[PDB]
Amino acid sequence: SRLNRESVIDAALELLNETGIDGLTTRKLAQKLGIEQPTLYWHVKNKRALLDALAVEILARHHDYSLPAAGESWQSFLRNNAMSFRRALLRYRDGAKVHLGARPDEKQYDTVETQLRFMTENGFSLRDGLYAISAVSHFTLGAVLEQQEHTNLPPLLREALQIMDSDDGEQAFLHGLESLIRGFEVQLTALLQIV
Amino acid sequence: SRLNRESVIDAALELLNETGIDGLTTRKLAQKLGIEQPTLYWHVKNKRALLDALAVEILARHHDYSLPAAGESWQSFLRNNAMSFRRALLRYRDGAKVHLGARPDEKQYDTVETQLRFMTENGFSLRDGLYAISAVSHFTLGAVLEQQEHTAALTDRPANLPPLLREALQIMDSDDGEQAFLHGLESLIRGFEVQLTALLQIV
Ligand SMILES: Cc1c2c(c(O)c3c(O)cccc13)C(=O)[C@]1(O)C(=O)C(C(N)=O)=C(O)[C@@H](N(C)C)[C@@H]1C2
Ligand SMILES: Cc1c2c(c(O)c3c(O)cccc13)C(=O)[C@]1(O)C(=O)C(C(N)=O)=C(O)[C@@H](N(C)C)[C@@H]1C2
Ligand SMILES: [Cl-]
Ligand SMILES: [Cl-]
Ligand SMILES: [Cl-]
Ligand SMILES: [Cl-]
Ligand SMILES: [Cl-]
Ligand SMILES: [Cl-]
Ligand SMILES: [Cl-]
Ligand SMILES: [Cl-]
Ligand SMILES: [Cl-]
Ligand SMILES: [Cl-]
Ligand SMILES: [Cl-]
Ligand SMILES: [Mg+2]
Ligand SMILES: [Mg+2]
Repeated sequence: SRLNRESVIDAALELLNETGIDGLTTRKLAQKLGIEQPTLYWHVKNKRALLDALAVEILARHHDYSLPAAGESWQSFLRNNAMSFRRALLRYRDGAKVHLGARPDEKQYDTVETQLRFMTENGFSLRDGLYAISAVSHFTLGAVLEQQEHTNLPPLLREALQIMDSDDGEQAFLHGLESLIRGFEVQLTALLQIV
Repeated sequence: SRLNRESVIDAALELLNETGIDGLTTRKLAQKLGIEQPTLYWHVKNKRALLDALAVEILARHHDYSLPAAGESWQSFLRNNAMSFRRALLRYRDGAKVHLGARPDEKQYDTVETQLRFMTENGFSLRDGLYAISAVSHFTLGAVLEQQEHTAALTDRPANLPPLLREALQIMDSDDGEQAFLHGLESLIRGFEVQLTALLQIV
């Protein structure tokens, strides 16, 4: 079939959903595309290059709250950004593991720069804005990964696992997300006061 | 060599450090131990069973702050517990990935039950106590996984930059992620406290 970048990514994402990250291979990608491996090699040099690209394209296609709305608070931005990031990570099997494989791509520079600058324009030092942003990202990746890799008992644990199965993990995520945001606000608002 | 449980695990952890999780195999374990594959199979059925066991043993051996001290605040417990969990996950190559491959095994049940009961004995409902312990777990595992997968990716290929990102990467690379971790940990804890203290008040 067609092997422009867009069609290769389409096929890879389809395969990802079928196999998972570990079972995804360039050999199986070649098969899905109806092509010989050396043909695929001209387009995709190895699994790592493939995964680097998927990490970028999954956000490009499906993470629609990368940027704050005009006039939006930093609190509401981190919240909306985290929900959107989570949704994008959940969209494909082992999506969180696909993301972890890499740091911001050149295609993502402008976006992540704007995110960092936005936090600084709302009172954070670059360092404290970064720590906020990284905490949200790491909490969210953790919440998603635990979901994805889960794809006699004592009483509380029993009922915990009962609770922690009630939904897909969204409840514990949203609650933790609020705790995180409020903790950041307490820090920022204290200035030089002992807090 | 010796193939009691403790010895198989010792050799597997040693191998994990050598190869990382993707590169660890039962074939390579057999070689390390000086035995044939069907011999190893009697002891260890497959890679998954092996990893299950590693995930448990890594915590058993190296996660020293599983339980609160007598009289300890819930805040201080979560702090000390997270620091310990992080250290244990960082101790072996791809440790967080090894951990993620499972939920509490029987041998852990009682530790985690004691953790949940302790939160409830300090004013949390089971639900809110669990959300707290979970958020700590998720934040910590995410932070370690990013650090470890970043290490792995670098040995496959090298890593222009806008100024804040540059500065942010220089800041992130200045240690192993510990500063960012400890700062985010305090934010999370204080957020839990604010929520707990509110009771039924709008907050
Ligand atoms: C600022 C930053 C970010 C990310 C990141 O990995 C990163 C890093 O690895 C080193 C230094 C800085 C950053 C994100 O992954 C990302 O997920 C992302 O790419 C991203 C994006 N592309 O829109 C985000 O939404 C951000 N958000 C989850 C807080 C976060 C931003
Ligand atoms: C409560 C709980 C925990 C964990 C966990 O995986 C889990 C789950 O998968 C479902 C429901 C509840 C839990 C932990 O992994 C663990 O890391 C853990 O086993 C653990 C331990 N065994 O000591 C911890 O220290 C805990 N801490 C990091 C918050 C956390 C506790
Ligand atoms: Cl083509
Ligand atoms: Cl294209
Ligand atoms: Cl595309
Ligand atoms: Cl491959
Ligand atoms: Cl707003
Ligand atoms: Cl939606
Ligand atoms: Cl023996
Ligand atoms: Cl033994
Ligand atoms: Cl042992
Ligand atoms: Cl194997
Ligand atoms: Cl204390
Ligand atoms: Mg990232
Ligand atoms: Mg766990």
